[PDB]
Amino acid sequence: QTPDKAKEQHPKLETYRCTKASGCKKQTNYIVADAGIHGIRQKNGAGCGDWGQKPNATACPDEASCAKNCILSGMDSNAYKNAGITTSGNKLRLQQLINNQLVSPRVYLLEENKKKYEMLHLTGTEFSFDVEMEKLPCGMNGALYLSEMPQDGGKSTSRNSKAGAYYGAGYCDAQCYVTPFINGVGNIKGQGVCCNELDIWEANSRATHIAPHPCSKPGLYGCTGDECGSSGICDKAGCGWNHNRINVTDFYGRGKQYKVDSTRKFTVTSQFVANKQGDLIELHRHYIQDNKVIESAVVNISGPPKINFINDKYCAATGANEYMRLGGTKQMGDAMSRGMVLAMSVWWSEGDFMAWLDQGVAGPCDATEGDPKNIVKVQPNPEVTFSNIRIGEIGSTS
Ligand SMILES: OC[C@H]1O[C@@H](O[C@H]2[C@H](O)[C@@H](O)[C@H](O)O[C@@H]2CO)[C@H](O)[C@@H](O)[C@@H]1O
Ligand SMILES: *[C@@H]1O[C@H](CO)[C@@H](O)[C@H](O)[C@H]1NC(C)=O
Ligand SMILES: *[C@@H]1O[C@H](CO)[C@@H](O)[C@H](O)[C@H]1NC(C)=O
Repeated sequence: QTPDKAKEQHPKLETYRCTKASGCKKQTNYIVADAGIHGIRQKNGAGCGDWGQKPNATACPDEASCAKNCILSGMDSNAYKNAGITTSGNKLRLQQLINNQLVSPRVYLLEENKKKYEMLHLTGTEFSFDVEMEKLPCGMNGALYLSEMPQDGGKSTSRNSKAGAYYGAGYCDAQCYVTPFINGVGNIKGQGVCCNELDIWEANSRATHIAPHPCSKPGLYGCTGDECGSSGICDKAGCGWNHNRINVTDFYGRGKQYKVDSTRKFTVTSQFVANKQGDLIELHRHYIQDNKVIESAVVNISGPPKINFINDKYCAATGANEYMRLGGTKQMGDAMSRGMVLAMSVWWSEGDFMAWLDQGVAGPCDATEGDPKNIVKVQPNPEVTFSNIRIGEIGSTS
């Protein structure tokens, strides 16, 4: 689409870069809402297409027409606030609903210049954030992850691409979903928009999940046919790590009966260990609550190695077949070494209620409380605050 001339007032967010020798140095970054949230419409107010489909065929018979006919409106602070996005110092607050409307924001981290995404190279490094999960019940998903999105939002791929990173263009992930816009241009062919993805944090106050999702194609790839499916180019399922699934049900949850208490602030530290060749080999996780390091628990089911971290042996032993098939941990680390975009979001699912995250073996939720209709009964304003993002040498961010 083509941005209008309305001012874009991206919320500011302080973040830190750290080393064992110098500590953590504060940096200014900006938050940008996804392109879709800005509002992309034709001149008669109609939209340019819905999630899961190609762009409206009348406004977008081709790319140039699509770019001319679909306008993206800039977002002032108010627009951000009404989209459920606000920031304060080093904190980012994401609200699922504002004035009774479903806003469910998805935002990306921008470099201080606002023209490009801050590309994070995590292989061999450490990443820490503080999170407030009390207001996220069964069925909710407060996510902090990385996607190998184009740094300029896809601008360089075409003369018709104008939104750029400045307006949140270029989203992609390992589900290869068909979105109306791809790389800032009309997705005339209806391709699935794929890319390597690292889910560092997918949670609610009842269950937490970690999951690297490798893809055999670097950067953003427009898949066609079977390239988009289960046996295609991206690992949809991922190699997951959820304490409940490896039978350690008292590790995380609401209250005093859990090692990490989801009703109170805590720190999440992730360490991406590389071997001598600089390849990713292991994903480690530990938490900090009440000034105490809480280490992850070792697998408590038979099958997988007795370790408290992700690795190819573990992944293969837990049935992540696509993960292994697409290159496993090393393939994931290559995408991380090339550089990826930090995405943060809040959402729910009318379709499966996030059962894969917090029901049966994944957690303590029944089969219906996670329904969005029930979610609002348990908690009228689901929300999540991610803050104090620190990236740097292993051993120096928390
Ligand atoms: O279901 C749409 C929903 O997706 C969220 O991104 C997912 C990504 O699709 C998936 O591949 C990965 O495994 O987890 C992330 C984070 O949950 C996105 O964050 C939402 O805004 C979006 O509504
Ligand atoms: C596509 O946009 C045109 C307006 O140019 C409108 O007539 C039509 O309803 C839109 N299609 C859909 C499927 O919304
Ligand atoms: C889960 O662990 C408990 C021991 O803490 C044990 O009683 C039970 O059999 C284990 N179940 C599985 C799925 O292995």
